[PDB]
Amino acid sequence: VDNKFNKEFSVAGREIITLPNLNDPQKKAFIKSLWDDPSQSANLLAEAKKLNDAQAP
Amino acid sequence: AVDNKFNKELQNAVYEILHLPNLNEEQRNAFFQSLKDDPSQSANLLAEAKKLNDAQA
Repeated sequence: VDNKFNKEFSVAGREIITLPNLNDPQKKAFIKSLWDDPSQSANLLAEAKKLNDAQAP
Repeated sequence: AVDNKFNKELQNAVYEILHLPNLNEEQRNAFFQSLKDDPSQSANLLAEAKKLNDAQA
């Protein structure tokens, strides 16, 4: 089966880099994790959003 | 037998390609699929992506 996780990578990664309160190394860490195991896209995006929401001004 | 992982070059290319504001989703997916199949071509693919981003601004 082709899980189409290449497309899942693109959609989730674009969302991660538009989170305004994540710093540069945080975003890059998330992207690296997403690239390596796109099966975890939902877990990673949720962790990134919670962290972004928690780092709000 | 050198093992070229391209860890840095690939992550740089992916991260820049995700920020290019004028690419469409289909274009991003095509670049990421090509990067995953041939990681040695990260520079050529990133340069093509930047050319499209500019031509679509």
